[PDB]
Amino acid sequence: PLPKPVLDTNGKELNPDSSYRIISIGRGALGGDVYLGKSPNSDAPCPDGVFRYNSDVGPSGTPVRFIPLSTNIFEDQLLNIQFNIPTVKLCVSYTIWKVGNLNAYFRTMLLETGGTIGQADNSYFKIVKSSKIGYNLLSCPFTSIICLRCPEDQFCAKVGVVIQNGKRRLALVNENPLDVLFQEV
Amino acid sequence: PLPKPVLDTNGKELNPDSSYRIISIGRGALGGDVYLGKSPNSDAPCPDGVFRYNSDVGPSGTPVRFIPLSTNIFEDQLLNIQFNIPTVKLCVSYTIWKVGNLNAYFRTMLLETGGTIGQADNSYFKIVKSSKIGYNLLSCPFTSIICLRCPEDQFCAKVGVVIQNGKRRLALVNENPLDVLFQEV
Repeated sequence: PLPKPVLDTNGKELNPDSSYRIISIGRGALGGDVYLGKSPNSDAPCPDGVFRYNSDVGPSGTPVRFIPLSTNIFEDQLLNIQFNIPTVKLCVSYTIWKVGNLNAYFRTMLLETGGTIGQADNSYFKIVKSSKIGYNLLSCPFTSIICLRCPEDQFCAKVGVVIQNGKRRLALVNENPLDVLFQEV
Repeated sequence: PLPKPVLDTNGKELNPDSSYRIISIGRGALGGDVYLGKSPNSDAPCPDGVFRYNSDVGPSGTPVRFIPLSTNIFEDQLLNIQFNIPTVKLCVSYTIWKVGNLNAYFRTMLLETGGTIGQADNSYFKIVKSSKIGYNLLSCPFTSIICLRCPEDQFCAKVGVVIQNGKRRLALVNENPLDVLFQEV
């Protein structure tokens, strides 16, 4: 059993030195790239929400970069995700992806920025092959806590979308994971 | 396979109509009952921390009551826990047990009050037989989220103690679960 690499839209394995737009399998109105947006009800001084657009006919996504434990980006392995964009002095800390506190209204955790690299908190994700088409993102929060009899004592969950203030907000879901591709820039 | 009931210190199955002190297997200085205390750094207007005393030679614990989905309190089944004590008008809401947000310093979630009954949030626990002596409490937060390939798609973890401001604070742990007994009142 050897670790499978993750590929971009062009077949080339994923570079930790490269940046990628996270684009959806879905087309037109069922499409829209992942981007960094302002959560309607956040008190953060920076944009701290991970959203996707409502249609793929408009702005492109905010590019990201992946940070493996390793030197290689493989499927089903813990990694960090980080928006790769210039930022005001104030907001330089709000680019690393993480999963937030339990949101009672949505009954799940939402994806936000303000995470940290290489630490056993809420900032670890995985890339895996989707059951339908393409790739899924997984969130594995609480790597510091033993999940009893779970795969490698580890709580993991699929990443999807909820609608928050009429925008597509990425969040942990049970069904309809966001099927995505990675388009190098 | 039939569901096993949980017993008090006297053998009698646990009543939802009764109250119990949660007492430790450990004796003297390795002992101390669970109680409702004030978290040093909480902004709650009420006491909202689940602690245990430093020694069993002192005050007794704060009594609790258990609220099964069922009508019966069995091992390995989701239930709510609630301190059974009179309260000021202001604090009547802070008696139901729940697990808090991820605490970065302790790298785990701490046990607090302010939970809710019969809802798929952070307020569900389990009673199970300890691996060493007696019973363990389990926290199963996020019952609304599918834990991938986990026992019944469910993240659960053992309840132990961290030391916070020199007090024993109950919290999710990996080793040394708090071994407890239930002493009816």
